[PDB]
Order: sequence, then structure tokens, then C-alpha cells
Amino acid sequence: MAASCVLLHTGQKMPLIGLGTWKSEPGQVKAAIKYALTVGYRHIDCAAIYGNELEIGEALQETVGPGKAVPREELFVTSKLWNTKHHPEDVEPALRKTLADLQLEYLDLYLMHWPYAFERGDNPFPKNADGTIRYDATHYKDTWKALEALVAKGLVRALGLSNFSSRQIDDVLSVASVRPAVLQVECHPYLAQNELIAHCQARGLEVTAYSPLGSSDRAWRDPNEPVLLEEPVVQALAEKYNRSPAQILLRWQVQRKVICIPKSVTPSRILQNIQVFDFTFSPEEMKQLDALNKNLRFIVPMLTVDVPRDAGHPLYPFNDPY
Ligand SMILES: NC(=O)c1ccc[n+]([C@@H]2O[C@H](COP(=O)([O-])OP(=O)(O)OC[C@H]3O[C@@H](n4cnc5c(N)ncnc54)[C@H](OP(=O)(O)O)[C@@H]3O)[C@@H](O)[C@H]2O)c1
Ligand SMILES: O=C(O)c1cc(Cl)cc(Cl)c1O
Repeated sequence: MAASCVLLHTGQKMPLIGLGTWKSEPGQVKAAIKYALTVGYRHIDCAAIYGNELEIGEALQETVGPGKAVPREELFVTSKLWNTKHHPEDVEPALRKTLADLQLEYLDLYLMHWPYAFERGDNPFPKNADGTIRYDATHYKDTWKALEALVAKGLVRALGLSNFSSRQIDDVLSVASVRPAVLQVECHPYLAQNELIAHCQARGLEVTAYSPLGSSDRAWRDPNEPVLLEEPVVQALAEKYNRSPAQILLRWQVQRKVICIPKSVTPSRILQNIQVFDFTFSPEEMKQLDALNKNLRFIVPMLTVDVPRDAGHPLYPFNDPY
């Protein structure tokens, strides 16, 4: 309880800062979880596809539960269902594998990672022939019903959506017996998602900003695109407040009640990342940061440098205006 929370429609308190775990590798992730929990983190964001749940599970078993440093009821754990696991028959075995890897009895939030499905099987990136992705045409509404059955089994407290557009979200609500509780999408001053955030508050979904720091060490990247953390306005607010640029980026979000999940393995950065509730931007400063909006998306799935992997798919979420 270093961080403040938001109330989900379920009644669960969701901390406004969580630890991101994308690219924290086995061999380092265990130390990150442990450091983050011990300095006050009560919110971990995970996914099967990140390939580190087995070692995250090792750290959680040591530190969380009856007899341990952290009670289980005070930890918010999120995971996500991968694209190969959209068929109703596969949703439950996928989740139980994640539960086993994590050594958990339940998840607090389970998200649908993408609205489109991949070919069923044990290959996370199944391919053709030409090396393009092999797709499966399971509709996200069918996946959603199968996810609801997990809530009934006590395996998950809340459900939600990742990389869904406003129309996909409303499509899900038209059939939802258990309403999604959270949308997780890319958000920061260059891609402010003001429209989609307003749409979510209308519908009772809370919003989690992924890549809240511009994800500065993503695996390829254009030479010529700006770096969010180097942004002049951000660097000058940093100096004004005696804070780091990352703290500026995160304060902007929690100030509008957007949940953030910054990833770090650096103990000093982990510490500072959750220390965003002791200062406040003036309306005019907020405005400066609201002026940076440029529709710059950093996280787009790519493959085979011999391209944008899914951009051409009919269910690709990023083609609508929001
Ligand atoms: N739903 C989805 O499809 C999806 C997609 C993308 C991301 N996510 C989630 O959101 C999380 C966060 O996003 P992200 O990992 O893409 O990137 P991010 O959190 O925006 O950026 C992390 C990068 O910034 C560095 N960093 C951390 N704190 C810093 C600080 N205080 N000052 C300067 N640099 C700092 C990290 O380095 P060090 O670690 O070395 O310290 C790392 O290179 C992910 O880990 C994942 O859990 C989900
Ligand atoms: O969105 C992600 O975090 C992500 C992570 C990994 Cl490791 C692979 C793909 Cl396609 C992703 O989309």
C-alpha cells in the first residue's frame, strides 16, 4: 500500500500503479517482484506470452500467502489469455496453466490480450507457408462467454479487455453477463486516448495505461521517432518538481485516475515509479502535457524482416478512429 486505488464496479480496489513484467526475464524477474512487493507494490501485471510466469510464481510463493510477508487478499494479480487460446475449450486449460505457473489459486483480473485469435495449438506464433501468421476465426464474443464460466468456478474475480476498440467493447457489452471491469491499452502523452477513456467511463470500465513511459527499449524501433522520456516539456516539469521524467509521465496519468503499470527491473526506478502521489500538477501544467498528443503509437505487432503482423486483419483494433 504505497499506492492509491480505484474502485472497480465489482468492489475490488485496484492500485493505480502496478509492476509491468514484459521483458523481465527468468533470471531477473524473481528479484523484481520481490523488491516491488517489499517496497509497497500490491499490483502485478503478467501474461502467459511474456514467458516468465513460472519464475514470477516462485517469487509469489515465497512472499505471498498464509505465513508469508504479504497476505494474498492484499495482492492484485492480473494475467492475460494469449491469441492461440481463444477457443471455448482452451480458455480454461490456458488459465489453469497460468494459475499453476503463478502458483495461485485465483486471478484478480484476467484479460483477453487481443480481439483476434491465432491457430489453436502449442505454438504461440503459428505460421504459414509464407511465414505470415496463421489465424483462427473464433469471435471474441464466444471467447467472452467461456471466460465468464471461469468467474463462476472461482478461478478469476474480474474480467477485462486488452487492445479492444470502442466498437469491439460495445459489441462485448451487448452479450456480457459479467461486465468487463478494465480496458488495458497503450497510453501516455503522445497517445492520450482521451476519446476511448471517455467511452470507458460512460460504460463503467476502468483504464490501465500500458507502455506509460513510451517503452524506450522495445525490440526494434524507428531511429527517427521521438523518445517520450526526452520530451522537452516533460524534462522541464521534471526540473521544476525535482522529479524524474518517468515520474512526470506517471503523475499525469494517476492525476486523471488512469491506472499505470510501468515495467522496471531497476530497484531505484521501481521505488520512484510508485512515488507519484505526493505532488500535483496545476491545470496549466496538465494542459501543457495535454498539448503533446500526436497519435503516436509505439506498440504495433511486427514480424519477419526479410512488417506489421496483424494490421491487415478485419478484427485489428487500431483502424477505427478509437
Ligand atoms: N496489453 C498488452 O498487449 C501489453 C503491451 C505492452 C505492455 N504491456 C504491459 O505494460 C507494461 C509496461 O509497458 P512496457 O514494458 O512496454 O514499457 P514502459 O513501462 O513504458 O517502459 C519500460 C522501460 O522504461 C524503463 N524505465 C522504467 N522506469 C524508468 C524510470 N523511472 N526512468 C527511466 N526509465 C525507466 C525500463 O528499464 P529497466 O527495466 O531496465 O529499469 C524499460 O526499458 C509491460 O511490462 C506489460 O506488463 C501489455
Ligand atoms: O502486447 C504484448 O505485450 C506482447 C508481448 C509479446 Cl512477448 C508478444 C506480443 Cl504480439 C505482444 O503483443
